[PDB]
Amino acid sequence: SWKRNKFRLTYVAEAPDLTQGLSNVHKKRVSAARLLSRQNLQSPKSSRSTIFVRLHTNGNQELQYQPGDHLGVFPGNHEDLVNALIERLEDAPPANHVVKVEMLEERNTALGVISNWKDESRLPPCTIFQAFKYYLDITTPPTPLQLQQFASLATNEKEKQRLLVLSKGLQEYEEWKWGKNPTMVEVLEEFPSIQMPATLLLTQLSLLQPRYYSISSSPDMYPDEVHLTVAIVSYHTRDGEGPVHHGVCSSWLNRIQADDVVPCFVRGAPSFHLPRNPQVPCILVGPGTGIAPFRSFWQQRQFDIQHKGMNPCPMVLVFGCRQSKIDHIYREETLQAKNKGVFRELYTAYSREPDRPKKYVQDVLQEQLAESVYRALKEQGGHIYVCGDVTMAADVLKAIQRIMTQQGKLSEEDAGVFISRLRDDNRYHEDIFGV
Ligand SMILES: Cc1cc2nc3c(=O)[nH]c(=O)nc-3n(C[C@H](O)[C@H](O)[C@H](O)COP(=O)(O)OP(=O)(O)OC[C@H]3O[C@@H](n4cnc5c(N)ncnc54)[C@H](O)[C@@H]3O)c2cc1C
Ligand SMILES: NC(=O)c1ccc[n+]([C@@H]2O[C@H](COP(=O)([O-])OP(=O)(O)OC[C@H]3O[C@@H](n4cnc5c(N)ncnc54)[C@H](OP(=O)(O)O)[C@@H]3O)[C@@H](O)[C@H]2O)c1
Repeated sequence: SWKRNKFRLTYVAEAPDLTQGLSNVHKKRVSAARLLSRQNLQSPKSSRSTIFVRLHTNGNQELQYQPGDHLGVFPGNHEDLVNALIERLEDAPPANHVVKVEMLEERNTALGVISNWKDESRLPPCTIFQAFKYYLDITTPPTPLQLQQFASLATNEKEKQRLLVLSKGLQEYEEWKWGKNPTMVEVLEEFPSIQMPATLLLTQLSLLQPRYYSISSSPDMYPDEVHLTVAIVSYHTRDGEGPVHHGVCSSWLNRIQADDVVPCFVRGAPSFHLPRNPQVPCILVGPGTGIAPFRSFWQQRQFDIQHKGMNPCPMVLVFGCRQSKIDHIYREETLQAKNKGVFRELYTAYSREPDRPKKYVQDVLQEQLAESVYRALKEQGGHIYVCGDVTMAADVLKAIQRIMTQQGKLSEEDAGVFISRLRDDNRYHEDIFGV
């Protein structure tokens, strides 16, 4: 918690570089990758965007990965936002000097009570600008409790009262939060009478979390590179008259220039790797950006075939998107992979195709691949991988359970048990893109 005269900023001469600071803060080895290129994957006439990102690992062995793994990425908040926030600070040193945070530690029933300054040691030594851009979350709306604290900092009665109403965290708060999705700087601007101490924000804001992305490349096909498939998150606030808010990491990845440092790390996904046995059938289900890990899969299989002399069992891809002319990302690539024997068949379920009835990936599974799915999973030691949206994944599970009841001639209960065992045996895989 925070209180006046509890924290102070102190100038210091030494400071680690970004990747070291992040490593120290998050207690894990963060590495420095480089942006090689970025390309838009959807049609320019699309209302949305998905970008293809190519990163170079600088030959750093700590960034070794296998198809199916994830890459945690640390983005930077937008500078205009960082600058605007610093401008609303009450006692902020120029934001270009390296400082550390010290906290007045007081002790107990020690009869007189003894205070002692010492390093808080949350953030590493850095400038205020660097702290707000690379280490802290300045975008997540403040909690009712934070607004309560903000109320005691407002010098305008009317504003204090409003803040106090919101601090109740009920109807008024929900309306405010859900309608405005206010960033920290936005709150200070709505209530300009708030006297915001730099130390409060520097110690109370949460740490900026890394964002995970399913690696979209095979390490053999692209040595020293890591590819990502990123949906661009952008949204209108206040029903339309409010400003447009952009996802922090996706917008950052959409802004960086070639050579810019991208702090990241690999997080292995032991339960989302291709099978050790190349001869069993695999069915890949990944609509939209959910196709991401499967790009690493088809590149690896293509490489294994053409360079390792392997003859793996051809896989099946079940993709889905809105329209053939808008968001059918990686279309030509999957086509070429099929031509080289990686895939036996490709399927695409279009949901908003002009003059075409809506189709979801689960529809393809049930209407065109029911017997195939059943034979692969039950009789051929096969695997099924599902990647993407959480609701889609849940719906696909249901479709597979239905296939098991019909094709397998099982009761609801036993179909569920079978699927549960598939998960346990690591033959049913899920890569869900959670919030
Ligand atoms: C294991 C794992 C793998 C993943 N792989 C991928 C991948 O390969 N490709 C990919 O694109 N994503 C992937 N995701 C998502 C990714 O990690 C990020 O969560 C996503 O890119 C958004 O990050 P951001 O920083 O851009 O957004 P943030 O700034 O964190 O904001 C995201 C938040 O924006 C808010 N938001 C979005 N639209 C609206 C709206 N209309 N109204 C109000 N609020 C809104 C929500 O609160 C939302 O959760 C994965 C997630 C996990 C857990
Ligand atoms: N599509 C989603 O699953 C979903 C849900 C909430 C937010 N988002 C956001 O949209 C961006 C793109 O995500 P995305 O690439 O994963 O998805 P997406 O591009 O929005 O959608 C891909 C395909 O999945 C279909 N779909 C939607 N709900 C489904 C379900 N329950 N079962 C099967 N298919 C379903 C979509 O159809 P229709 O949309 O036409 O119905 C579309 O054809 C992200 O930024 C993400 O956070 C996506």
